[PDB]
Amino acid sequence: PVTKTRLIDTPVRSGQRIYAPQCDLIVTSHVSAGAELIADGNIHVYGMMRGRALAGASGDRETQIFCTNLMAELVSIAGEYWLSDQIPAEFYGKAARLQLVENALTVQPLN
Amino acid sequence: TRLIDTPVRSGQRIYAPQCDLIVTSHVSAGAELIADGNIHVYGMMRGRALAGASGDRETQIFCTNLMAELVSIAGEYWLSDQIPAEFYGKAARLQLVENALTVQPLNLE
Repeated sequence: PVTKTRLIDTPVRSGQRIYAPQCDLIVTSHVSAGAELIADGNIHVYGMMRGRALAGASGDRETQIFCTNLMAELVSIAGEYWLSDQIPAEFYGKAARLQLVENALTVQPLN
Repeated sequence: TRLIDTPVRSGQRIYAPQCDLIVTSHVSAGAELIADGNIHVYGMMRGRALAGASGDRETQIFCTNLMAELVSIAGEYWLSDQIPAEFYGKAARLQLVENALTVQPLNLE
């Protein structure tokens, strides 16, 4: 337990919940469907992201979500959230980078 | 306390500041319902309902045909898949027990 970033190089399986209190969260493996990722900082997912990522849970709007395989059910920064359908189909299964610009979700490729 | 007898098509946002929300028609996929009180949906509920938006933990959600994408009370949330299949597409009562989501049948046999 530290403010150090929470690194996890083991997949997060369906039904599990990972909470990084006041630090970034890093998942170097695959995130399953029922898997829920939440952190007050940033969220990095370096595998199949099939679950849920809630970044800036405490209200940090300058935080972002970085994925290599964006297949998420729900992706949230601060309070503003997107469901799988709101995610542009252009990115399903590719590398993506979600951040808040005005007061809304934005997605880029991070190439 | 708030009345909506017109379908809520995909993309709409419905606000209920400090009052219950009642939608007597259909809620579409992208439709987002939010309220600080209770939310009743008496039709095809296939969208999102966020109840107790201000933190009211005594609030509940009442549906007659529960097929929602996302349902949350006081921040605690469920997606369509987390809804027990027993109630998907049926009448359901979402409540907070202790500090977790619970679902019962609306009818109280």
